[PDB]
Amino acid sequence: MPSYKSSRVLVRDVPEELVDHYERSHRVAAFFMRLLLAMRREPYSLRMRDGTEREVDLDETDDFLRSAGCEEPDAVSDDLRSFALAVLHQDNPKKRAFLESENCVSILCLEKSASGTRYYKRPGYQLLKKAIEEEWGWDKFEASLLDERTGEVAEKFAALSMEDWRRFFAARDPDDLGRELLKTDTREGMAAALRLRERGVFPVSVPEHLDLDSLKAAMASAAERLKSWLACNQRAVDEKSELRKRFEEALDGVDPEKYALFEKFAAELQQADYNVTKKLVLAVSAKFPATEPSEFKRGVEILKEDGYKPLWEDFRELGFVYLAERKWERRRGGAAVTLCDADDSPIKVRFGLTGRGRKFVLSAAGSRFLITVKLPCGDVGLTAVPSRYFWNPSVGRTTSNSFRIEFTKRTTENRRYVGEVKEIGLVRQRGRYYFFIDYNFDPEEVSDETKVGRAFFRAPLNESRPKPKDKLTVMGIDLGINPAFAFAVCTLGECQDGIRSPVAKMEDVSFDSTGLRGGIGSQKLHREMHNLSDRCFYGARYIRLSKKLRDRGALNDIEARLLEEKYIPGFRIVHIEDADERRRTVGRTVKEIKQEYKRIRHQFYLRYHTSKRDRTELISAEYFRMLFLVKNLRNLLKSWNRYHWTTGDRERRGGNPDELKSYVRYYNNLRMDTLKKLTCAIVRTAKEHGATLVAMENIQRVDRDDEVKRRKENSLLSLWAPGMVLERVEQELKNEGILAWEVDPRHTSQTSCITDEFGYRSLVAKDTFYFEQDRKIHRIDADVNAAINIARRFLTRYRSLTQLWASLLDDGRYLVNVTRQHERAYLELQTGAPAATLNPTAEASYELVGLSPEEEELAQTRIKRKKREPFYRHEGVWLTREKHREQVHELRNQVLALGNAKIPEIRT
RNA sequence: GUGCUGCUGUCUCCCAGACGGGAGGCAGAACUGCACCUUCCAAGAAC
DNA sequence: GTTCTTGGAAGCATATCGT
DNA sequence: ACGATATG
Repeated sequence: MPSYKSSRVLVRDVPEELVDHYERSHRVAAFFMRLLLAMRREPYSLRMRDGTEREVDLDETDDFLRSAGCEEPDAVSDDLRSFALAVLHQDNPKKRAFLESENCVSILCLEKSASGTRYYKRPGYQLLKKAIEEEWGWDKFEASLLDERTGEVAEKFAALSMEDWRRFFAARDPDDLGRELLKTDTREGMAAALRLRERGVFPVSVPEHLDLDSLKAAMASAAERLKSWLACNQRAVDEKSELRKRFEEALDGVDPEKYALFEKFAAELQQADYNVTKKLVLAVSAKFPATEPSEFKRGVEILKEDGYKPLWEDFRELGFVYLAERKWERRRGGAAVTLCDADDSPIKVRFGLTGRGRKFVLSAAGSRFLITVKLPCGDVGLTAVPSRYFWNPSVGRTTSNSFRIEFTKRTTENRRYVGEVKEIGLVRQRGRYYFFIDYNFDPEEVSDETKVGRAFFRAPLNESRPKPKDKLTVMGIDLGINPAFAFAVCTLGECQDGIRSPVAKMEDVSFDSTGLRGGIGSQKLHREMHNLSDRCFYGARYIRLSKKLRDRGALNDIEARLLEEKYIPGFRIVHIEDADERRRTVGRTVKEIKQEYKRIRHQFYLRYHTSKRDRTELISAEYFRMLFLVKNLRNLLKSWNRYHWTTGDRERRGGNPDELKSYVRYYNNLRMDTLKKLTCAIVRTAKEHGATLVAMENIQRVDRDDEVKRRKENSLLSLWAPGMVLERVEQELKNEGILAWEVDPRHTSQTSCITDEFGYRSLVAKDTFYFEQDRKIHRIDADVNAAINIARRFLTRYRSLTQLWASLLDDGRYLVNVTRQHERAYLELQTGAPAATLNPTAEASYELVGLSPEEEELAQTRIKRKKREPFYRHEGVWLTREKHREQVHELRNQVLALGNAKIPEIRT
């Protein structure tokens, strides 16, 4: 719930006393992870050190329960299951037995304990009893418990019988009803545990002994890991049940006898050494009496008509059902249990100030942290190697059982930070010892005016919400690849000069400051990153074709043309007809590609290590191009290592577990660095301008009508999942006190921000956008225009809609489908009714007319005629896709005829 | 401290199979640059 | 060639009896 | 006051 940040410090050597504690803690943690799973009478799977999944059947779990101390782990199965469910938090969140999963150690791993007998905190009972006993009227208590409540806690404390509870209170400050409540409000888990102790199963035998705090830390880590495993396993079971449902759905749609005949066909085809796959099913479904390509003749041309004529017309759906069944039969039935290991899957050996783990004293001196750990054996003083994250630390103890640290995070700026440390954690990574300083952090307050403004601006026009009522500063973002970031900021109360934009129910605002960020830092390096990436992309295809050339002599016609038209030119090579020589030429080409990759990578490293340092930028397009080059080189190398797959199209999965490990590592690390630097740039631009509210492009959805952001080689979606990017930028803008919203990008890249009409984005000068103003042709930067459009959409609350879907009623009219509340708001404001239809006009356009609610059913009577259709807005009329592009093409032919010289430029 | 992140020399293990590729270790030289919540986890996709 | 929108586990509070 | 369980 709180805010968190962390970094690791390096402890050079740790005495043998702390080493032994680390290993014994890991041992006990593994023991608990094993014991909780065992307590469940449910088989599971383990990921062993070498990757092979064992299946621990009930035998090994029963033997483990026996070794742990249980004399007969057969009849006590149900109580153990209840306890396991309780400790892993699979119980009622209100009646939860163990709010923290480490509260169970004392009842389990100790001889003398009082769990389940103490009652001083169970409900508010004791506190309320003493409070009323502190000279407060019982009528007030009864009222506040019965009728003054609407959702308060007092309602949920009252598990007792009121007609008898209000008879107990006659006695002064009693505890008899307290014991009654203790034995009445039994939580199932703790009752099961008490039954187990009385039975004689508990105080189980632990591994190498430790004090209670170490046991609590081990239990916490084990419980965390097992709860993650349970969540993953539940999702796995859900997906497999969904697959079974899909199999049932597919099977219900065919004749079972025909499905059995198709099963016979598939079995015989497999006996013919052909495994059933979507590709061959589709190939066979093309034309049964015809001849399939050479890739399928061996398996098809000997079985296609051998008694399987009856299912020729149904082969398609029958193959679909067979594929569904064979997918369900092979998808994982569960998720394997990764298990704790001091060197293979370390846990955090944790130290806390309130019982969880053993205490520690965090100290600083001479620019380095001095950690002190109160191990049972004694006291251990460690010196941490200086860190530039926590530079020049200072630390003092607060009166809240916490340490307050003030430090400098080294950057261009050297801002001081302040956070609180309450838990510290050990870990052994690549042999060395580290401490995870997880520390708390309080961001900026975020003013109430900002929240009012956000609620106002994100709402549709048909929802009344209070006005911003303040001089907010809103800024837009347009995320991209080449220009990673473009912005435009307005002050919401001033229109001194610049591009103007309406604001909902306020004066007009001006985008005084607009800019471009990112872009090409160096031209040559970007061009070479682009070329070398293209070679790898096409090289893998050349390898794929060469392999099946060597296997089957000649390609099919179309795939052969692709080799000459696309692959050979784009993967510089002289195509040798000989099969043997193709290996050696391909290897030589891969050698050249690796040398070029090394050169480019070195130049990219000289960013910060040449006198040109000062002219580099926090983020440049090279980051994004370098990610694509790495991604494509991974594919090319993976194809080359797989060249000798003689079978040509048969699977040999498994093999090397590392392979291109260095390239995957580099890809992930460079992605992380790029995302971090990008978000730093956005946040710093926002702060420099005071943008307390930030409108953002919603990359989750792609505008199909755009030509730049739609393709694979230019999309951010190809490097990250869209959710991972905006969430990171959203979070730290918040941490700096800036609230941000996501706006739909539909037609923002191809609609004017001065005018409201469509235009042209150049296919050659990709960074320019053309439109018409005063019937003169002007141009602007295609990315600042997108930012202004996003901000304008945020500010006007989506007043102007550029696209509308419709369906063709047979009358010759189109009915508008409304599903987003912005559509309803627009259709209401422009016409006056919730729904409307587009009526043709003689000038080859359709006009909105609006409908009364009654005729909606009449329109629905015919709406089923056709599919959804797109319609686009121009100069106050609406026109169709085939004619929308015509108007854009007219502007295209006009611009190429006019030239850049006669075109004025808008400022940016 | 973790990355961005490399170079020279040099040793070792794998897949080729005589064209090449892929895990790692060790010793040097060049630069004092830019960022930094981590941990635990199994656009690609349909026809 | 023509279109569409991965989630989970964690990173401590305070109360009370006895010296 | 502070320490050792105990459990929101």
